[PDB]
Amino acid sequence: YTDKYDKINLQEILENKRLLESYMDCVLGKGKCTPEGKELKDHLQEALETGCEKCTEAQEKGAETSIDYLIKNELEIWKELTAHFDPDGKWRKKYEDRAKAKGIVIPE
Repeated sequence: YTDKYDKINLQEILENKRLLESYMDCVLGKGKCTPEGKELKDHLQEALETGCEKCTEAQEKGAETSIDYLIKNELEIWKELTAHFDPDGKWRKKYEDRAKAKGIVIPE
């Protein structure tokens, strides 16, 4: 039911920036989405980058998941989150930590 845009979608959307545009109302405020869905996604996609990875269990599991598809497919989107949180690119090393300690294929 809420497999996309609405709610229980994280990775099924994160999988393609076009699908991001689908739950993008949740994240940025654009199209259509559900309030409860927005809350879960906001905290979680936050945990993905410079937000709070070590927050809740939902956020930590979610961070892992979202860090995975974003860095491995949707790199420009990542840069937008970067520009939103730390546009200085300071915590690139925490990104480094997050990605390469979990086993996300990034080059070093």
